[PDB]
Amino acid sequence: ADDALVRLARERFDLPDQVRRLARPPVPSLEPPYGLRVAQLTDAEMLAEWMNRPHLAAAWEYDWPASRWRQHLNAQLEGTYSLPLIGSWHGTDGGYLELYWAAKDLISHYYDADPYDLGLHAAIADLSKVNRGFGPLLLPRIVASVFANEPRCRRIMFDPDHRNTATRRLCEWAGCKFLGEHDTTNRRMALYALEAPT
Repeated sequence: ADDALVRLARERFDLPDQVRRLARPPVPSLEPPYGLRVAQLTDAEMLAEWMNRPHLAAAWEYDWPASRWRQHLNAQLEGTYSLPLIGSWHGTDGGYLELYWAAKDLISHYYDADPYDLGLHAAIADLSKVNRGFGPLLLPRIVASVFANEPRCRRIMFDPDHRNTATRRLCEWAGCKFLGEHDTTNRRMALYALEAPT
């Protein structure tokens, strides 16, 4: 039972040749004092702790034991679908993200996805900096980086819980195109698309 390979619930396998052929999503970059790096299986303990916190346990529902987060991380790292990232500033890790190919994800069943569509999940470990509007500040840079790395990507997908008004409003103020509420495997979400700059 030495950490067997688990199956990511949201991963789609009935992919077209163009999509299946896609390598793992590029690692975006943030200029100092901010940094982004690929997560490591050793980040499991830290992430499990982060995700078991009030604000994240309710929004991600991924409040599992280190062992499990280890499996989630490994499953992503071993494929070419989702890329887990750690965000830092001033030598400290304070954020977790997931940059994944939308065409290889569950959300591609609720809208016509372009082959290079990218999705982005993100969380701030500091319950504090959340109430500070830290995310709204960094997100724009991250998105720009993401778009920069993949000139082919026509949009970045956001899928907050339909009840997450705070996040939905952010999507709205940013100019995202609303793509409806959809009942999915385990929850009802509000799908938003941030079109790449023209």
